[PDB]
Amino acid sequence: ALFKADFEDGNIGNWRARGTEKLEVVSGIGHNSNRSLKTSSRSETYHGPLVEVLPYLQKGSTVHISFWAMYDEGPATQVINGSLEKEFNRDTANLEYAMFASTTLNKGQWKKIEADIIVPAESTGISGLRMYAETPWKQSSEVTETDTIPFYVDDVQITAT
Ligand SMILES: OC[C@H]1O[C@@H](O[C@H]2[C@H](O)[C@@H](O)[C@H](O)O[C@@H]2CO)[C@H](O)[C@@H](O)[C@@H]1O
Ligand SMILES: [Ca+2]
Repeated sequence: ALFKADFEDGNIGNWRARGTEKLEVVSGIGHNSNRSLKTSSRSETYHGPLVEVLPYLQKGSTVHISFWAMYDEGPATQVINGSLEKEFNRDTANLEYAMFASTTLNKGQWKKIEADIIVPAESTGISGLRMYAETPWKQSSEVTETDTIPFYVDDVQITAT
């Protein structure tokens, strides 16, 4: 594996919020394990746990990203997306965002979200590439409670192809 996070050491590492939401490594909740990363206090669909992965990866390569997700409150089902945040030429004012995978989860059950992704080449000037999880986009005025449910992620992995 190029990158692995199972949270079993209880460390947040380099995982971060995207806005005003709360990240916590919790104990007693996990995918076949005792620990996982909970994201709560979400008030936008795009709030979710994020980590910078570009340093783990070769520019120009194709890699396989997977993670497990779960939520246990609110609707019977809900879509979780796996997405990328990209920065070019250290321009923090013009980030790009792309979804790489999406699954419909059932309340209370862990499910795997995965895809191949392309790491842009050096000659793009790519300077950040961060994986994150989120719910499907909605404008702030249309956002409802079901959209902003807390959720867990675990067993994050990036593999060579
Ligand atoms: O709708 C496009 C895109 O928005 C991304 O969220 C941005 C938000 O649009 C921006 O105004 C705010 O200041 O920062 C956040 C990111 O933390 C969102 O991440 C994408 O899922 C969405 O496709
Ligand atoms: Ca775990």
